[PDB]
Amino acid sequence: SMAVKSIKVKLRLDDMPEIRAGLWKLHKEVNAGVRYYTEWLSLLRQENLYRRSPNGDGEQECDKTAEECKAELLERLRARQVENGHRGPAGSDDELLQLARQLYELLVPQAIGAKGDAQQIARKFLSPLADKDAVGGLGIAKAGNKPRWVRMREAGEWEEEKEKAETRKSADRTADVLRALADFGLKPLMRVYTDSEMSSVEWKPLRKGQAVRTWDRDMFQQAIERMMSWESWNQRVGQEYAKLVEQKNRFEQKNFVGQEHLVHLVNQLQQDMKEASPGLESKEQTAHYVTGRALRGSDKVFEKWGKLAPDAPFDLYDAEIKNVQRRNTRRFGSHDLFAKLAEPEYQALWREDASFLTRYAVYNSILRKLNHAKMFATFTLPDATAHPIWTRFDKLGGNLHQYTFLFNEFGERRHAIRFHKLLKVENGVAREVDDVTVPISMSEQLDNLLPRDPNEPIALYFRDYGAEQHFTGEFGGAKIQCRRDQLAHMHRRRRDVYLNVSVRVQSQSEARGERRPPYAAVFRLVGDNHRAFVHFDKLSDYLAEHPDDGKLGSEGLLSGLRVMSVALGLRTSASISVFRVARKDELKPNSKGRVPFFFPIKGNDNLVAVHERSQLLKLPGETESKDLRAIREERQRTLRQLRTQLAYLRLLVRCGSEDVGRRERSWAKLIEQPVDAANHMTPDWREAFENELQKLKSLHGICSDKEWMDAVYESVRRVWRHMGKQVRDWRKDVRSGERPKIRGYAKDVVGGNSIEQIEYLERQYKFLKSWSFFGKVSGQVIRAEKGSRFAITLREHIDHAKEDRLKKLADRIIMEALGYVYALDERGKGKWVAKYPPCQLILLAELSEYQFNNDRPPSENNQLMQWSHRGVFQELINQAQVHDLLVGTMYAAFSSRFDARTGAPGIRCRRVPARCTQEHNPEPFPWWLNKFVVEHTLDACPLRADDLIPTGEGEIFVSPFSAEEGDFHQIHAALNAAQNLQQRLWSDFDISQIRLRCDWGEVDGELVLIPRLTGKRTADSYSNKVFYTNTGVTYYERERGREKSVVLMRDPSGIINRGNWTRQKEFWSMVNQRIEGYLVKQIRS
RNA sequence: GGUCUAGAGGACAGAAUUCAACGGGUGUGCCAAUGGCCACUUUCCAGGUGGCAAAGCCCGUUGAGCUUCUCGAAGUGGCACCAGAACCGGAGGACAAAGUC
DNA sequence: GACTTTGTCCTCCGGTTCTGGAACCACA
DNA sequence: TGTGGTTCTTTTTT
Repeated sequence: SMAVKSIKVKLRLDDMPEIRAGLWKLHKEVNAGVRYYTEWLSLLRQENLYRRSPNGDGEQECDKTAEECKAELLERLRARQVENGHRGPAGSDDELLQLARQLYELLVPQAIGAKGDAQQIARKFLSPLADKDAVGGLGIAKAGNKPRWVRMREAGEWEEEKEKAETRKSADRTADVLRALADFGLKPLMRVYTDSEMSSVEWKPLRKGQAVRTWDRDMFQQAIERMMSWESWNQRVGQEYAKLVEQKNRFEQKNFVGQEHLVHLVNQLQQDMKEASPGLESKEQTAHYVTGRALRGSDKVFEKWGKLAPDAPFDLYDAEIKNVQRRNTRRFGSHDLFAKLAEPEYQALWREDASFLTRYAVYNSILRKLNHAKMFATFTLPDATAHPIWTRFDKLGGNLHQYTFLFNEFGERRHAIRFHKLLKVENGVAREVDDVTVPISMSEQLDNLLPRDPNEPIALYFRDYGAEQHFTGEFGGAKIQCRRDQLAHMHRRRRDVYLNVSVRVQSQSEARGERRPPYAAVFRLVGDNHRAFVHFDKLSDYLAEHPDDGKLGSEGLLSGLRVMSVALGLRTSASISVFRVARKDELKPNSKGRVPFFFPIKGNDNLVAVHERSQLLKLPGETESKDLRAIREERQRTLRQLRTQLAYLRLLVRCGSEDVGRRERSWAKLIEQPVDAANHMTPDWREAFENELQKLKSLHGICSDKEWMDAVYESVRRVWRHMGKQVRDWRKDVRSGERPKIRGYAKDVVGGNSIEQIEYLERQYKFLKSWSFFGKVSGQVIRAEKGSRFAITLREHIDHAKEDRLKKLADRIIMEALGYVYALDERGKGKWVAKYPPCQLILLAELSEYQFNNDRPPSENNQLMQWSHRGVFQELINQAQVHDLLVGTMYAAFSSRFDARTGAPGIRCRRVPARCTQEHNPEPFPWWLNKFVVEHTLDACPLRADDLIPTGEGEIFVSPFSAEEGDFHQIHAALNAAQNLQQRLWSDFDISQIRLRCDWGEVDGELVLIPRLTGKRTADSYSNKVFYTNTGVTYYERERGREKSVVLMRDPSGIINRGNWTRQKEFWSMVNQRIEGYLVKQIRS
């Protein structure tokens, strides 16, 4: 309910090693304490425990079975009765096992599916289960916090709340489980860890009537927490495994009931390629099964196959596959699958049902995910070094061992932390101490914390560049952490120790005693994706209650109503456009009296959404210039050289194969062509590679196999030893190299926080992995070992690079929504200034369904992981909680393919750079300009500067503006998608207004398209309607309500096909003809 | 100024363009930002493992030298930061064979 | 550079379920 | 504002 933030602080422990060894001893103690109580809970659970399987990661093994638990649990229970000196009844083995099971389901209610408070369960049971003289859990104790109804009865009156105490105390088996534990001699069930033989720490002597320390209560709660979440996963894994078995069986008899003979044929196919595969021997059950990845683009190949003869030769079937792949190499599947599907014995899989193979691929994916799906969540005990938990410290006033944050205890910015209880180690003995003050290393992050109240040293202020007034906050719990790498080590050194302090920060809305900000009642955020919906009823009165008064920054959140839409991307990290709700009684702007761009708002006819500003929120490094383009090519020069050199080394290794017909085919590829017509290799290594080739040419055929193969391997060593020194010097210049480094703030940097610079790092890791695992023997597989790490320092930099990009992206989006802009003065050299009124809502694109999938090509999944938009979406919700900013998503289908201003569909285009048209020193054409010149054969046509090139993926969106041939409307593709989200907000957009899915059928005697009713909006408009045709392309609605489905598209601007309902294929070709068809013809003249 | 609207910090093309003394400090990182030497990893490369060492790093002041202003002054650092444990998934990466633009 | 099938290792992105208290009364 | 036991709770990207 309140924004929590963690500021990790480092302890200066150089001058006091006895406390450093005490903090490390305390860490092993708490980890041992939690492990003791968690192990106890596992025995009370008396069910199977599963661990990670060694000798092969994937499946899981049974670490401890149920009988192993009950036997070990009874061994503890019987021994405890002896220790307690029980003279009464000892109870049957079945009685004790059931009693222990009853207690476990009270300790971890999630075992049976209930909810549980880890705080209160640990407080309620630790003493009654380990204190010899405990009276808690029963109804005897008079102490404790007063019930709800007592607080009501004294002030705030009661009747129903006193009832709820009894009727809940009725269903509380705690009192009886405790008395049953008492009658069996198990009154102390477990031991107090600090007061047992397990800890060698000389703890402070126990007070009278004390048996549990604050350290034990910390250990017990953290044992309940991990045991709760794990049980919640045991239930979740078993549930999701059950729905998988139901999915497998609900599918066979719901998709291909009458298509049983095709199922037997694809099974023959999947074992056909299984035997005839030259790859490694299969081991998986679903090996060589038909997957959706292998069928990528099968729709294009099948339609082109239907126009053929079943007895026709292969080459006309195969060359029709090559044409589909050439259309886009990225979105194509397996050539061998389509090659075997063209064989006449297998043609029935795609001839009868052209959608059966994709249907059966889904069945195979359910098969594979079921063979790997786990049935139980693995169980791992905490460990001081392997799976560490951290010693918590309550804030000042808390119930655990507390701490104070001492502002400026030793200097201007020299802060300190006083642990009221701690451990100290002097000459090997651990001793509990009181009131240890520990200074903190300098942290510029701590400069955002100011003390608020001297009498309450928990209070603080919180600074922020996007808040004119500082927030009020409180210190919270803290935890003592060490690094993970300094953890598995021991050595004999005096290991950095950190305190992770939790800071609770109160937002300006929360400071006014309001559950939600006043503008939250205007925007309905639904679901985990925060799908935004506008309450059009209420915004007519909100503007009356919250008029725009010009207050900037965080001070203007309660005045006006503004929404900022954000279009995330790779080239530009974010593209924004701000709109303002205002009456249509407006005027002309300050620049040159141009009627401002606005959108109509549904419901209110007096109010519109006026566009305020649009901006490209480029993170540093996402710019481009002549010198920047040169440096980025030079920074990867020697890398791209070594990458192509290694590729030819492998071609040389294959020549030493033991397979005649492999080395011969490999030796052919080496001598048939010149070595490096593209000049991608280095000069000297290529001269060495040419010396070896001409040496083997004077031996090929002349010599014998075991004498030619011996020379090929010896030649590999020289070239490998040679290129080895090259890789050595390249890395030397990478780490120690002296490259120019920016000082101060500066725009137009080489990499910065861009995707390219992270991939520049990723490219180095990918090559080094390919260089170390390079094999000198042809045919051998070289993988990493079962516990190895590779390029540890480089990998951590790559992750830190993405982590820094992610946080700076979210802050940039947030600082812009609030109306702050980082501007330069050169007398101040950069400072955040409030320039605009803030936006109350950040509208993103609904991209939760844009996930990594095996159906997507690996290059597309890779970009999705470099992008990681869902990570950006979660970091936005994190940083926005303090500023009272709402973040929501908008349905984003076709957001980049339709005009935001006009509504007409369009195509993403690029413009020809002037580097390729200048007569003085022109630069070569890029990849996209080549693919376009080739498709339409424009080799002899002179391109001009800023010529539009329709590529389907550029940064310039182009749409037909009217029926005039050549009349276009051009705008930034990202900003066009951002404004499209805004247009869809104020109009309550639904996809049924532009696209519809239908199926054929009879209604009034004729064949018509019956639209699929998806969502209440589609049912509200098209349930009672149906679509007819006279030509099969353009459909018209009626009023009465093949085998594949038909998707109809619609131009809301009426420019393309008069805005009638058009079949999807021909619709986008009309879009293509009116844009691409025009641009090609004007170029040809 | 050319191209394109959203008329904005507008967007595409274009043209244009740092030592050492002393003192203090080194939370997590990034910005061209991936530390150095030795030894081992059988071999020389990569990668890993260990050891060693001095610092390398900012900040402040004082000098120099650079690089722009006016008829000597200024400028030689900026940025972001909500975490913890366990778990279940999703997918990349590398190697070998084979087949493909 | 882009694409597929076979296995096996290191890594990364996404999401889940717990969490990072509050307060009363006898103490001696 | 002590502690320690106790109760507190119902398509999109490029």
